[PDB]
Amino acid sequence: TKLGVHSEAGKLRKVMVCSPGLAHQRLTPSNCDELLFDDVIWVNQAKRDHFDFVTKMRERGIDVLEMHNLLTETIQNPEALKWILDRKITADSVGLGLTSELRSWLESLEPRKLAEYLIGGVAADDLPASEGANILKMYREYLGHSSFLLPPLPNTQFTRDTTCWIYGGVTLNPMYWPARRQETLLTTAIYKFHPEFANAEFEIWYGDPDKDHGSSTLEGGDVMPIGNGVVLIGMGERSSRQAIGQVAQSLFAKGAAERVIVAGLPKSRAAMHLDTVFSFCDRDLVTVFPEVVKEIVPFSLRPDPSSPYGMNIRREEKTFLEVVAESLGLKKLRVVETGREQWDDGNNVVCLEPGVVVGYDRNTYTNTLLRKAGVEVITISASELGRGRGGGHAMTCPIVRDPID
Amino acid sequence: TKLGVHSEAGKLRKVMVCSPGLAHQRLTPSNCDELLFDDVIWVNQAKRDHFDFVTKMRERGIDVLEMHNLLTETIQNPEALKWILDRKITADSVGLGLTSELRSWLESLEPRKLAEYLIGGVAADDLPASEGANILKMYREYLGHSSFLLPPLPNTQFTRDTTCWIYGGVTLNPMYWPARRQETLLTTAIYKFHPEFANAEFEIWYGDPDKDHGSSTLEGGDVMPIGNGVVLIGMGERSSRQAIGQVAQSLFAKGAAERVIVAGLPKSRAAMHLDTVFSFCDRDLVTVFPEVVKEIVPFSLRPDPSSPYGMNIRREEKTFLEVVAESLGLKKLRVVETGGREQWDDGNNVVCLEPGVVVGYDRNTYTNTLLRKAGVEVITISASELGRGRGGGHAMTCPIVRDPID
Amino acid sequence: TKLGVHSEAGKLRKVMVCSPGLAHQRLTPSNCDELLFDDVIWVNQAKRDHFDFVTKMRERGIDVLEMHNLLTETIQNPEALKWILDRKITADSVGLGLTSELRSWLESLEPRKLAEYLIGGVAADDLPASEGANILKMYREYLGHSSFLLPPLPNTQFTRDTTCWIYGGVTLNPMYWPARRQETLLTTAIYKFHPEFANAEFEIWYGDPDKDHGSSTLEGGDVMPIGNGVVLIGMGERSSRQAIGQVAQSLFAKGAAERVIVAGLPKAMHLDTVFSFCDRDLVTVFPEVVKEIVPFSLRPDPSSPYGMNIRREEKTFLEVVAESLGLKKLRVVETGREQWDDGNNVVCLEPGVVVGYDRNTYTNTLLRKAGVEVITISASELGRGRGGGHAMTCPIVRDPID
Amino acid sequence: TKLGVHSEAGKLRKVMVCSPGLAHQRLTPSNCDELLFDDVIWVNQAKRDHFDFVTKMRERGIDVLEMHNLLTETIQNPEALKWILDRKITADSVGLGLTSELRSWLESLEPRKLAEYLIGGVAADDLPASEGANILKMYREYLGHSSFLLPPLPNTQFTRDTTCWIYGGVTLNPMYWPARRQETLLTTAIYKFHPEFANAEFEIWYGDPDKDHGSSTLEGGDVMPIGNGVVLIGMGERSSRQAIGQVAQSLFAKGAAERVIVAGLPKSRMHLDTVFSFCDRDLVTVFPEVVKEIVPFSLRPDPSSPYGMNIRREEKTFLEVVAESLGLKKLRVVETGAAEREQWDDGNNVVCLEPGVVVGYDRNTYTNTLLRKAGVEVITISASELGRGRGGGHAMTCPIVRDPI
Ligand SMILES: NC(=[NH2+])NCCC[C@H](N)C(=O)O
Ligand SMILES: NC(=[NH2+])NCCC[C@H](N)C(=O)O
Ligand SMILES: NC(=[NH2+])NCCC[C@H](N)C(=O)O
Ligand SMILES: NC(=[NH2+])NCCC[C@H](N)C(=O)O
Repeated sequence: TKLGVHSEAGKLRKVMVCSPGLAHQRLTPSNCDELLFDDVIWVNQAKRDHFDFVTKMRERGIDVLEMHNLLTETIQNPEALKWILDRKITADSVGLGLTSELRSWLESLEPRKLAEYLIGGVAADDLPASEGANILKMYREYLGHSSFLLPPLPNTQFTRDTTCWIYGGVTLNPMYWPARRQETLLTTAIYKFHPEFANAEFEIWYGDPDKDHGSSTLEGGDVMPIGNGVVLIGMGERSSRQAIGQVAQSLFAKGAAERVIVAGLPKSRAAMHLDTVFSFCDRDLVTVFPEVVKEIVPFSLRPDPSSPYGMNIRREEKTFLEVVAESLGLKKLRVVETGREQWDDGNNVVCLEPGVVVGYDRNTYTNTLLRKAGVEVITISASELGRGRGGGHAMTCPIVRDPID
Repeated sequence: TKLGVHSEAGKLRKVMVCSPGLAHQRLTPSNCDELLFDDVIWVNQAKRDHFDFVTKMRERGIDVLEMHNLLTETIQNPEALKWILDRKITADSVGLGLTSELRSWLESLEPRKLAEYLIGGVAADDLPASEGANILKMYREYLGHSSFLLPPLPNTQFTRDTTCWIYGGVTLNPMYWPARRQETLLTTAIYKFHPEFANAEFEIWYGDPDKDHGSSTLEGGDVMPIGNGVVLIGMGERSSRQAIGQVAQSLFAKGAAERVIVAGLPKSRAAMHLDTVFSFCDRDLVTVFPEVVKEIVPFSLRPDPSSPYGMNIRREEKTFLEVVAESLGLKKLRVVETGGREQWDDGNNVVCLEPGVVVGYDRNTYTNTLLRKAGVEVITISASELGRGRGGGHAMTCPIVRDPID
Repeated sequence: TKLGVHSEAGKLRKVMVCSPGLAHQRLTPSNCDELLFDDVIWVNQAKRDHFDFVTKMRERGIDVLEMHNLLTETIQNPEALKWILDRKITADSVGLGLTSELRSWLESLEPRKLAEYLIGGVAADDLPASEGANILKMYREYLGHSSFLLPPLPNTQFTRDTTCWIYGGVTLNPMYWPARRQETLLTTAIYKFHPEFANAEFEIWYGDPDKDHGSSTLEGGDVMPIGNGVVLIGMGERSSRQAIGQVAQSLFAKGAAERVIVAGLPKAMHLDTVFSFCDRDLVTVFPEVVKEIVPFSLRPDPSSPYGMNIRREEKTFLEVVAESLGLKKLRVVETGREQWDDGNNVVCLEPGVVVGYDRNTYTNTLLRKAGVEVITISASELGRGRGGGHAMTCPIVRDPID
Repeated sequence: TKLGVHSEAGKLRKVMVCSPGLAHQRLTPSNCDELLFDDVIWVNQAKRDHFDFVTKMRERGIDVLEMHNLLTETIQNPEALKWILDRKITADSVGLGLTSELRSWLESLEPRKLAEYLIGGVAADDLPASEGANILKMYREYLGHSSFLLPPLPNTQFTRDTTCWIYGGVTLNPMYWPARRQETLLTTAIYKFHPEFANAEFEIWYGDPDKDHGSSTLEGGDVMPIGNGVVLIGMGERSSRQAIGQVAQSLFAKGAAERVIVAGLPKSRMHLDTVFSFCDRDLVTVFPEVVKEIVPFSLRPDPSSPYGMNIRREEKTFLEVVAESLGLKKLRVVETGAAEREQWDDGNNVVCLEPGVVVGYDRNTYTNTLLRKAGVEVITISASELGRGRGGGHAMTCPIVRDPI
């Protein structure tokens, strides 16, 4: 089947996940926050928890693609490896006194360790001896500077955000935190050169790891192509209006979407994606974080030949849940709120098929409700995986998912 | 003479400054820390204090250029205004639905006002009424998002960092904090089009608003062309090795410097430039914040004709105050310690007008009484407002022409 | 002419203030924050400004009492000194290894100096060489531990908070931040022994520095005896409900008040920071916060086992206040034009006369239009402590109106 | 019955623990920060984990006492109950309007449950409908005010800290953070009225929940009666010199210790047992960066002193000082946190069960691996949930009876 994602709840054919790796081995107490993690994690156990997760879907007939294995196969291709380093290793990222050797040693590496380093990041102490690399070791100890030639990209674990598919099209997103900004290059190389993508039919709606985006930032966790030619997009936090306006315009220009419902998320330095406060568990069933979903102001954005920028905004008077409801042809949306006994946040489950969802073991209360609501809930352990502030939805990137209606 | 800064102590002939303005009237308790200010300031009083500063430099023969002025004149040439708006207003900065509204509006303003808007930023309601401004206005009144089309840039007040002159040439600095990165486009426009620059002779050693630069960040406050063919550059905080390398590489190619003393500064996300902890007051005098300077690891970048990159970095094994001293044929630097004997003192960051004549803040009476006992004449300005901005005289000046010392 | 405050706009006849001093001299980029200052200030300048604030007041016939002076006089009476030192210098505060040398050292000083220290705190370096003092220094030099035997109390500058007068009585307030709790004792001593107070006739409605009040915290800037046997008290930020309820109870039981309008505050800031009187029916306000104030009326009631009734007022805070004073409506000047400005916290010297800061030109001019003579002082240093005229004044005698 | 802890390494015969509970059910993402937790924890899971820890210690002969159980039994004695309530329910803690109600309500509950409320906190909501309680509900409803009459004390989980045995006696700690301060009254009530203590013999070196203490703070995690009349106490973070000085004196006056070794802790934002732990007779785990910065000071008795003590600064690294005081040439050391490591790891805070047997967290594989090579048996437990409270086995245990070596 032609690549493409046509809803949030239909049968999921092909997903991309990224297992914890070397990046997380590089987490430290004094750097985890800047690396967007609540704390260091026990990496080995996290690989086990992630694999079990891979397994629970790769036993449901879903073809789960792992990012390391894809990069790996992708760089085995000489051309493809030339394309990434040419843009990754440079005078402005690595240093003119190191670019040569860093690239040399990396090009020396077996494909699979190379790919491990493109995601995990490279430390001065990982290159062969040179005076260029020894002073770094020195800057870092002596002064407390970073020694990373290439940085650790632990959030690649969150494939939901680096790129997202919108009905047979994908966006290569300009990440908000600089800490996750280098991710797009890699995933972009994959779609560019990997056999699973290269001779495949599909559009690149918006994005370009080569271009500098400034204030336009978009992250997949804020994107949901729900099925009517309608697309939901959260705004004001990770995704900016500059960004949504250009994606919307593209999608309208190719007829990919008929309407985009912008979800205005009240501001907060506490950055949260749409999928963190609102998820789909089935045709007419969603879990939500009430406190945050009742504050959201929806604006419908539709194409407009009678407008210079070819579109028309309009603010929706009812509530987000009300708006999404009609936009799907519903009398209403069944609802499970995530905030008896302890606090719980069971938002961010991912649908595998309508009626089947994968979430975290620890949200027993939100999960029993989901079940009393006819949803089969498969749980995976959030002990380590969840320390990165994301769940099932955040750990998946749908590439092929069937429509619903 | 030619445009060019050849020391830190030599006779100041031409300085650029930027007066507090609209950008500052935009300060609020909730935005001031991201805008790099300690608190809101009384702008009319700031303006007075800044002009007192200008005046005290003007009555000494120094030619004091003020950024708003320069921007305004520059704006008069349609070409300069085209080049700037062409770059400041994109769907990636302002948004597909407000680009035409904004630029057209800005073009309707008289030069000096539009100048004030480019520096001070543009909010939604600053614009004539329209759907665009309104949808923009709601995002803020319902969701609390920023209405700023153009962002205010209050740190333009610190002329020192945005760009800097190293001997006979300038650098267009790619700022550390997002909140200052848009400053560079504005000054570059002046050096390009304004008459005092457009024809003058100087070299542009490093920089370009039109490029990404990525991990390369450089800031004037961390650059000192102390003279004798050397340049001191603080590293680790606002300025990165990725940038310095290129700077040192360019200065050597064109024989503008013979060596660069890279000052390795202890880390602290709490920012902090080299001129805030170390400062020349006189040819052999310097103020210093002990607690950070005696943690500086010195290094020397010298051009090496036989290296793929063309230069060697030897770590010095003497203290920074020793590596500096010796690089000016100096036995030893004389020092005045800052950061407190009666109360705390933050006397670094003064600025030399001529060997033996500095300008600093009135409040640092200790440091000042010592600079004076060490034979310096210290002129003072008020810190009450200009200082809630985290900067001193040095921070508020950008020498364009300062004489050789020797 | 008895002691008491019977309004916020009435003719001020006697006030306590405290100039900046040794405490502020101890400010640093590293402690200022925890000492409740936005930064290190220029002290001598600060002292000149405060002195201007004082002279500007005295020129109006107001009896302005300086805390350092009150204290200095107070400790000239041996019993007073002892009373204070016994409480202040213990093994739990100073350390058993230094209570003797610190005390005998302090008692050797000229009163004035002694007081400067009680208010400014005392460092290990200030002491006469001793081994006790040396390890103290050692803890500082080698590990960054505080070398203060007695901590600096720069917030004494804000006399408004540590104690407050309500219709013929005062409260010794259990302070909220550990950084200001040591203030209460100093002032209690003054009220206890100083001749201006010792023989004066007045009630102590609430408080005791010798008692640990646990969750009961109460700060001056949240209290306002507006008149009509009514009393305003902001709650939820620096003043807790546990403190407020026992304060009301005492007032009602001694007949010193008819009603207590609790001002429920959202989410630190005292009441006089987002609301304050400028004239008989005129106030300054910070819209964003005052519009959210939930008011609760607290009155006497034989029905209740704790003998008090609470009703949540349906109308806004501005109205309830209005009505409580017989006014149909209060005239309001908002503080959120050329720039942002916070001009709340002025202090009235009488009806129509107010002292505030030079910087708040926009609010000062609107106040002038409302017919108020606005005397201004410099905020450049004094305001870095986060407090205006109202915060730096503790009315002792102030007439009512009507 | 001779209670007393005369070592860190010797045979653990009696410890007190405190299982996670109601207190932890009240953790929220907006309140965990100030409750000293890294995040909310899966309480039911955490309970099974604690039980595993508890069972593992019992299966080895150690007498393990559950703080809730002790409280419960203590509560049944009317006197004890009243000794607690009189002190815990006052106009200053609960407010005049609700003191009577709260007390009657509590006094009407089953002991076990009343103990759970005493440790877990009470919410206005938990009281039977009443005008008083509804007012408190509205301060929370309309102003966002805390509605706790009594506060949850989830850190009771860390019995290490609220009290601590030092040879033949114990200290009733005046806690550092106000969030843990109300823990002391409860354990003191236990030690004062519960049959397992009221009759046993032991001294009370220092402490009193009735007193205020001011700047005298002191916590169990900083205290170590290592043996030889020697006691180690970390200074500067949770425990202050004004407290340490009073304790040393009390032990010196009663002849329970010869010397107190104050371990100068570098300035703040952690307890001593968090960067230094005994695993055997001559073996300790160490967190290099902080341990190499500790400045030891020897505090010995002294008649010549008006206050009876004299303290001297030592130039020997902390590790030597402890070695020397234990009569050892030097301590075997295992560094946590430059070997051949795979990731960050923090295996400090293990607790010994007896010489050569320790209980640590399963996640710290590298450290437990070096500990095993040093000849220590390392029983592990899950930190998935327990550890989000910032503490290990040493922190979750309060040795009551531990023989010396
Ligand atoms: N779609 C999501 N909810 N993603 C969660 C991503 C979490 C990751 N640590 C980040 O900061 O990006
Ligand atoms: N060279 C200097 N000292 N510059 C100081 C600039 C201060 C300004 N508020 C900033 O954070 O950028
Ligand atoms: N009534 C007042 N506004 N008092 C202000 C006191 C300011 C002082 N820094 C404090 O934080 O307590
Ligand atoms: N002895 C210890 N290591 N205790 C650790 C205590 C952890 C607890 N969350 C607190 O901050 O109090």
